Amino acid sequence: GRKLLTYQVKQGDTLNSIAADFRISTAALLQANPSLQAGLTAGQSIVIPGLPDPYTIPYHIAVSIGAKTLTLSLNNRVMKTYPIAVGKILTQTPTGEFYIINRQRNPGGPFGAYWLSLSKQHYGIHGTNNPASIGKAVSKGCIRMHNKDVIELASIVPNGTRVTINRGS
Repeated sequence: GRKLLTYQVKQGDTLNSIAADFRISTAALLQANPSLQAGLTAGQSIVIPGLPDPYTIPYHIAVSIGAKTLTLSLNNRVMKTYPIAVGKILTQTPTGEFYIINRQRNPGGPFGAYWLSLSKQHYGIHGTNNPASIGKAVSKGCIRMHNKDVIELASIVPNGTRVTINRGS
């Protein structure tokens, strides 16, 4: 067996939402969790195929809303911290504990040499071509970084790494 990343359902989650959120297939999420098709359960752990275990990962990321920052730690111990951007969509969760689902290396467009996808659709870490929006709070746009920084995380941390969206202070 493989060490994969789990999800704990909230009351009224959707199979196809989580397959949109983790950029997976509901057919694969049903493949990993035959219970989902039948119905959903709040607090039900459902796994994400293709996405490994965050607790095998040596790094941890802390996203501070109140600061607009991204902390790259190693074994909980901070290595670095990169500036990032937060849209009003992240402001919703005061705990925002999430996980990098997978990555998209240089798309080509302004998406900041990379698009590292998060466990929630709008919760996502990517680069930009307008760096002066970095460190800032934006209307909706998801957590933007700088190109060399979004490529850092992309080379340093693997998928499954936990990105903690904290309102902070």
